[PDB]
Amino acid sequence: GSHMTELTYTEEVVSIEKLKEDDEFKTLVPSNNSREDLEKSLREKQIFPLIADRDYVLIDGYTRLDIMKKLGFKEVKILKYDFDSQQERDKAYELIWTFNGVRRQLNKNERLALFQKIADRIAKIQASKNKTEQIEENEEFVTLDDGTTISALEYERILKELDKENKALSESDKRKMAILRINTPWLLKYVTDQKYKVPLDQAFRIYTRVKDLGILDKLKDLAPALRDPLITTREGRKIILNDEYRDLLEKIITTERAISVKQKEALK
Repeated sequence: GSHMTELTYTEEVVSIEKLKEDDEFKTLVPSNNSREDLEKSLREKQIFPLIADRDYVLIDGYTRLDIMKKLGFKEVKILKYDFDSQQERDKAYELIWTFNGVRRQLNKNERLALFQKIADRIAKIQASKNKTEQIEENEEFVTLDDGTTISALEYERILKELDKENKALSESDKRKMAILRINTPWLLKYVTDQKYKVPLDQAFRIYTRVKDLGILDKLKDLAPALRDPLITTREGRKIILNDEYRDLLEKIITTERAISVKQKEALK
């Protein structure tokens, strides 16, 4: 079901030139702006130690590392975990989530984007175990790029174990997220996307909606020029949501010049 040995770590001070990098760990963390503002503390205050593993591979803090390596620092506070990040990725991933998932300097949509990346990696490493050895939630499935298959219920069971205390996401949010990830990935991409960052809750409203009209695939099989703005902006979003624009909704099943009729009439 779910085995989970306890993580052990020793705190030590290591040479700033000892830590080895792992591309997958450095990319994970979505690039933000805290790289800039953090300098105002690294210049005027080390406080939070890095997070490395047994072979001294860096797991969390690649940014903070880079800055200090340019600030003369020769020593670096790190947390040393007793596991092989290479032979056991899952543990490392869960660490990356631990120290970043609750980090308030990250948007809700920046958390979700990360939460999904991790959830995917984890589901993959897990799927290998099954190969080496309420209802609708288990009816629907999805196939990851590595051939790994999983359903909404199995996937939701994976989110909860990464956030048992809901200290990152609510409960319904995990449900709304597991459903969107398995049933309609293309739609969740708008949610976990820096460019649109459409509210998860709003994407689930569009979900139930287009489903209650029986045009899910029609919406999905649209071109971006049409689908994008329809979901991206409020205007278009209201079409699919407000009965009053139903007639218009099929007329497009544009967008802009439809949105045009959505503004020129908002005068009254």
